[PDB]
Amino acid sequence: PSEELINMRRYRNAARKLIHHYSLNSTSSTEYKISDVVMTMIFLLRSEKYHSLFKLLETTFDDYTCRPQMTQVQTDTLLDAVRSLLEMPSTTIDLTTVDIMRSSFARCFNSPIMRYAKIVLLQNVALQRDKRTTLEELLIERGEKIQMLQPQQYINSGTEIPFCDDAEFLNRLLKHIDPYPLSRMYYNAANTMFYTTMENYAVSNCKFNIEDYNNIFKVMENIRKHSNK
Amino acid sequence: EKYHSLFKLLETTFDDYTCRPQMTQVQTDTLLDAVRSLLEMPSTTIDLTTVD
Repeated sequence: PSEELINMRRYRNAARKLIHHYSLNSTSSTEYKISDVVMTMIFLLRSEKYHSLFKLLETTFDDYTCRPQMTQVQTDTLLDAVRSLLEMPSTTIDLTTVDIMRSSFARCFNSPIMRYAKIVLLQNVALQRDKRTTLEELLIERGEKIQMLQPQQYINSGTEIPFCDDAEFLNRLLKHIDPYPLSRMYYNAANTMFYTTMENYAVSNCKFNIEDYNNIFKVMENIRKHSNK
Repeated sequence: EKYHSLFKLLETTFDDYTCRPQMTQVQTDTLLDAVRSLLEMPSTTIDLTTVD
């Protein structure tokens, strides 16, 4: 009968939803209530566990994007409890994801802004450097060591091609495949690749992710032009 | 010796933009006191933000 008498299940599901969004960047959703952010925080604070994370998360409120200090052992227990409470299958959820989320929260309250916000703050400050370099230097630096590195395998590389011909089998496959609205289902996959395109770096990250990535899709219209001579 | 906790706290940030830890009531108060005690110019309101 205390105020804690709550849909803890609802609050859990919504906390997990929020984390799943902002951290894993999982998939399209409509995660557009400031309201239940509070429900999430209180769901945290109904334990000194997870409040342990909140100890760090509080530092958002001073809003300066200072690079967080590590106390190594406790940060390790932090990572532990993080993945645990997230109940994820230990998908290598690491310090980089952690600080990404930290910066997410260090971007949220930043808004005193209640009007609808079209603001995809793709950027992150905390890239362990004073300021962003170009990519060209890395095009030097990785290429060099790559040329230093030596092949991990041989290919026999003679004439080989595989094929199969069990037409009935293949049709059985087709039928099993039939239901899926792949049309829908794969756009999110493409978005996955997109996310990965910038997740690739927390390291002087590319600014011009935008318009050449868009040009890739313009290549479809280029294909239509090639069809139309 | 008097000022050493303060002193080392100032020293901390030889590396850029590290998060200086939070301090207890007592710590902050002795800090402000010692600040005034070295810079005994109470003509102005010695203040936290001065530290930042």
